[PDB]
Amino acid sequence: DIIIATKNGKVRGMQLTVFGGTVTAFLGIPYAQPPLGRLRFKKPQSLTKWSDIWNATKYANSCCQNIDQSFPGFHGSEMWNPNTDLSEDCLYLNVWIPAPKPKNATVLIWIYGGGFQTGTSSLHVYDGKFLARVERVIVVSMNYRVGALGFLALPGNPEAPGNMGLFDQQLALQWVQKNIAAFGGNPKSVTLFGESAGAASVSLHLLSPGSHSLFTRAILQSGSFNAPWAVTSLYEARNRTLNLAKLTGCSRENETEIIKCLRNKDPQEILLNEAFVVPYGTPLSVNFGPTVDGDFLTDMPDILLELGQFKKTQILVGVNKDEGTAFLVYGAPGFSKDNNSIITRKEFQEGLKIFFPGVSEFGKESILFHYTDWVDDQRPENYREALGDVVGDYNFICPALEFTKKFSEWGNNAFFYYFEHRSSKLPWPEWMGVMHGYEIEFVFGLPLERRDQYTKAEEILSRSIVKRWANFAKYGNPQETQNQSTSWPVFKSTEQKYLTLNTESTRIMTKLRAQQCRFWTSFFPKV
Ligand SMILES: *[C@@H]1O[C@H](CO[C@H]2O[C@@H](C)[C@@H](O)[C@@H](O)[C@@H]2O)[C@@H](O[C@@H]2O[C@H](CO)[C@@H](O)[C@H](O)[C@H]2NC(C)=O)[C@H](O)[C@H]1NC(C)=O
Ligand SMILES: *[C@@H]1O[C@H](CO[C@H]2O[C@@H](C)[C@@H](O)[C@@H](O)[C@@H]2O)[C@@H](O[C@@H]2O[C@H](CO)[C@@H](O)[C@H](O)[C@H]2NC(C)=O)[C@H](O)[C@H]1NC(C)=O
Ligand SMILES: *[C@@H]1O[C@H](CO[C@H]2O[C@@H](C)[C@@H](O)[C@@H](O)[C@@H]2O)[C@@H](O)[C@H](O)[C@H]1NC(C)=O
Ligand SMILES: *[C@@H]1O[C@H](CO)[C@@H](O)[C@H](O)[C@H]1NC(C)=O
Ligand SMILES: *[C@@H]1O[C@H](CO)[C@@H](O)[C@H](O)[C@H]1NC(C)=O
Ligand SMILES: *[C@@H]1O[C@H](CO)[C@@H](O)[C@H](O)[C@H]1NC(C)=O
Ligand SMILES: [Cl-]
Ligand SMILES: [Cl-]
Ligand code: NA
Repeated sequence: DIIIATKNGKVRGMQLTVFGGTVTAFLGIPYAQPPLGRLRFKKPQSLTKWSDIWNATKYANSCCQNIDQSFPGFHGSEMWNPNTDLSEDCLYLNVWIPAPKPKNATVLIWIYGGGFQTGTSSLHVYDGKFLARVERVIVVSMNYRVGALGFLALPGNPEAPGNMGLFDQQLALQWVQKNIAAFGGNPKSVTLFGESAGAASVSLHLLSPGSHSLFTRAILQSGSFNAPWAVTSLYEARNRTLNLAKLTGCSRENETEIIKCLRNKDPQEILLNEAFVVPYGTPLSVNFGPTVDGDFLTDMPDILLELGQFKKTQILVGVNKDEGTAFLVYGAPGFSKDNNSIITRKEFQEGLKIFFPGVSEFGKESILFHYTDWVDDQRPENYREALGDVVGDYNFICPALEFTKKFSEWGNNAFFYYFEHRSSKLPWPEWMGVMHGYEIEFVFGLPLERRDQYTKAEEILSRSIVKRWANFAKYGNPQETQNQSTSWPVFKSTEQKYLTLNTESTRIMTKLRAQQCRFWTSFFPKV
């Protein structure tokens, strides 16, 4: 029986057997007042405090969110859907600690992705019990508000200031600072890690003055705030907020009246209108996201990054070989998870209209010119392959490389990886390759469970990743020092060395996607 005394009360956890050892789990500890009623759309309020023992013995509710219904019955998509009841009462976190209680362990805090519109900490691929068991770190993860309920913005108005879901994250980080020594953790050794929107979040915590002293280091998996989907301008934000008002019959003249109205709508009415606050969207739409609010974010973040105004510390950044393939079966003509999706020059053109709503015609011709100089066979899968690369390079890979260059130009060590292993258990078709999201299970150590039908080469790959991530968090250096592994060099502007992660041998390469990113990074933002 394990009871830990926290500043807000006592909590009881539960013991789990993992690989012939024990980890203790505290699932669903609250970290804020439930944001209901008049608290809807507001910054999270700190926690009142209970007496008696809070039982943290199951995962809490997930925050309200629309769900992916494109492939009912399909594990590939359904594995990302929420697996606890949805509810506005969702502000909870989880802690996993090694047994016996460690003495001053390093802390890993996970922030989930989901486009800022979806996600939850209780997914199976985010289970922190392997990391605690194997590397004797503490793992924490939190639920934060997503969609309008987490990011609705009427700039300058504390009834709806914007960025509320980012303040949920921040307050969870504060909870770790005040409470983690009680569970055996070292608050002076805290690493944030995250994927996609969760990576983008990690990168804004690097820019946010209020987050500066709540963590030590940061890991960014497939995402950063300079991605084109990650930050909403103040103009779009207001247009979207009134557009949602209009659609829910909440249009008013006094802005506090709109918010007051919207606080009487009920969750399903808000969720149901989120998709249309925008004339045209794409499979990568972030209708309600981070904004420059003058509080969490004090200036456009491209300016902060260029001019060196962020937390000085080490970073670990990466991307997957086929980032862009997942999104093509959500609306590109000729694509299906149920066939090899050979498409034609003209389907490719239509595909760009889907992914670049506009985007002048010259904008779109220039993408085509740059990605369709075949060399050459012909090669029926030429156009199918080119559309995934377009989507991956633009949305994930070039933005992560550019964040990494600029961050490192200010004097800090940075490490970059390119993950190129396709899970032997991937339920999506072969043509989709090393998809977005499918490194996560390796980072969390799921392939360490033999019972689970991964190959031997995959167990070893996972074991090596887990060690590198842990060494990064503990010591600031992602090396695996014992099994004569390849050294991971720091990434600098100039040489730009990166490390490949795959089940054969890993290599040091230079200048990932050099020609492609010159296009996205120098030219395209002009059109
Ligand atoms: C700001 O919003 C307007 C409003 O248009 C929207 O009305 C909302 C309530 C919502 O239902 C949404 O689906 C609808 O489009 C946008 O204006 C629209 O823009 C398109 C393309 O230019 C026009 O064809 C429409 O006529 C026009 N609608 C109206 C009613 O004027 C506008 O684009 C948007 N501006 C942005 C992007 O900030
Ligand atoms: C690969 O499949 C796509 C997807 O559309 C189809 O999915 C199949 C598995 C099957 O159930 C089919 O009936 C379903 O519509 C095909 O794209 C479609 O191609 C058909 C040609 O009949 C068009 O009529 C559809 O408009 C088009 N749909 C979309 C949304 O793209 C595609 O042709 C097929 N390609 C192959 C076999 O290479
Ligand atoms: C636990 O260690 C504390 C300091 O260790 C951290 O100090 C940071 C500045 C940074 O170097 C981290 O990477 C270090 O790991 C120490 O001050 C505490 O007193 C220790 N607490 C214990 C053991 O009770
Ligand atoms: C907390 O959990 C334990 C389960 O054994 C129980 O004994 C205790 O009464 C619980 N309190 C509740 C259910 O609120
Ligand atoms: C709008 O209504 C709010 C809410 O009662 C009120 O406090 C505010 O003064 C009004 N704003 C103006 C200046 O019209
Ligand atoms: C090192 O290699 C051995 C096999 O010789 C393996 O079992 C062990 O887990 C490896 N350690 C890491 C951190 O990869
Ligand atoms: Cl043509
Ligand atoms: Cl190696
Ligand atoms: Na050009």
